[PDB]
Amino acid sequence: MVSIALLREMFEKMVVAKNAELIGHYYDPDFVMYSDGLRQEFAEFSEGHRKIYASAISYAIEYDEDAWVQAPDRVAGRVWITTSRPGEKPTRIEVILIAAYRDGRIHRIWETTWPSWRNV
Amino acid sequence: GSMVSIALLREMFEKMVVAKNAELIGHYYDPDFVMYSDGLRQEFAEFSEGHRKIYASAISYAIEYDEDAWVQAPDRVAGRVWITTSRPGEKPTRIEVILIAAYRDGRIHRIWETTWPSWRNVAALEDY
Repeated sequence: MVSIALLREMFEKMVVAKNAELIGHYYDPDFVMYSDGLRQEFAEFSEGHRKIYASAISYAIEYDEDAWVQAPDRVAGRVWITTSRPGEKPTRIEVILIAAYRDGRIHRIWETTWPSWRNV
Repeated sequence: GSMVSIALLREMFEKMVVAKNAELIGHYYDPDFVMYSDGLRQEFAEFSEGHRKIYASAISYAIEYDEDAWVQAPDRVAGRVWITTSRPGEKPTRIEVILIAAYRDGRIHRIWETTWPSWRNVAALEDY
């Protein structure tokens, strides 16, 4: 159930597909995200992705297949997210993240990014 | 030994980093070690030279852990740590680090980490 494969599925079927209807499928209602010093609870997180998943943004994801760590109900890994906007130069961000699960859904993420997504 | 990685990481942070003891780099790190950190990639020799120069500086270190965020697996650990750096007469900087460490026979063989704010723009470290 909880595995690298499940975290990878969230990236592919929610982020890359920009499918806001799957936020609640992959994320626990008590989810909290920590990203580069910011903390967001589930509803802010969901409203934010749903607003972005409505724009003309596009996502591509690369995985570092050497960096995975898989424990019962927790995964850590290293990925690169490349973000494209209409006619704009694409930007690539490296993300290292820890995902802790509750009842098969993501309950906590702790992540940091380089260069920080704060101003991409 | 494969499930001891958290404890070895803690000891490295205490006996090598906070103590600024460059003699222990060869003890805690595999000779084939490679570090990936905020866009830098360093093999063992360059990593060891870089940290020798750090530890010869006036920097001081403090380490805290997020005990909720550990991930442990055979020969692997990921964690969330805060590294506070300071130099005399300078405001300290507290850097949040998410790191993944892979071990070979009790020695660190790979680290992948990203930090916020990036340590590479911290004045105490921008020399590195």
